[PDB]
Amino acid sequence: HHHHMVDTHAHLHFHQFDDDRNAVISSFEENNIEFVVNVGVNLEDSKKSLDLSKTSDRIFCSVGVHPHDAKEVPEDFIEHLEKFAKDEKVVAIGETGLDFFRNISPAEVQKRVFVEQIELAGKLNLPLVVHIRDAYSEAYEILRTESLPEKRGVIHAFSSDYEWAKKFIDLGFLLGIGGPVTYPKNEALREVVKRVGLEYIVLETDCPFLPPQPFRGKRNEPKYLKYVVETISQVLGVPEAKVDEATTENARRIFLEVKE
Repeated sequence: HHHHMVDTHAHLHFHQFDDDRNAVISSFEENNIEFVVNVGVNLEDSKKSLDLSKTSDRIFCSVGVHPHDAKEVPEDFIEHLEKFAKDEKVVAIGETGLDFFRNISPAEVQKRVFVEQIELAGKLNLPLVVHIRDAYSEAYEILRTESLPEKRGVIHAFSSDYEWAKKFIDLGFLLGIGGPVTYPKNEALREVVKRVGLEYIVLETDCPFLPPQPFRGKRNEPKYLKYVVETISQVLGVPEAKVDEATTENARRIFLEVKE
């Protein structure tokens, strides 16, 4: 009966939460946040994410190396992520993917690091938390190329059009919709959400990044997810309860269901 929301992409361990992380986390229940998937961006950061997830029953963890950090991976980075994943709190592999917009790391280096994490997720049968920036065609080619985990995962902060959305949904991924869906300028994204529907989306804040409209210029956090749901419900012409139920069920199935 409850209107619960799930944040599938948070970075609560980042320094922007140093002064009030405890308060933010302890208020999840009051704010209708059922659980959050806290994501790491490199080996050191993933360790901090895991340590934090172990302090709350409502925080699960994703470990990985972001494409920006691809040129920095140690030779045994996959073994190190695999060691983290021994912890039951780890429910996914990521952030991992390609970012050809910033290109902090060379494209071929990003591709190999991404491929290696996709292979690890397949091995552990863990869903992937994928980051794609101006590289949808390239990421698509890579993902369809190999043996993906049963529960493929989520293409977080999905930023392409309907055609690409359909291609990924058909591959078995769900799409992460966050703060930007509320931006007056993002007419395109809203149209995508309208075409795709609730069966293929999960909510996310990507906190502290990309706050929803009423809070531009402010640190983003899980409780602001309500504005994302509000917009989605308005664009789809359905009750907020419908958006919450569907996205939460989607998130529960992907991240919390016991996997072989």
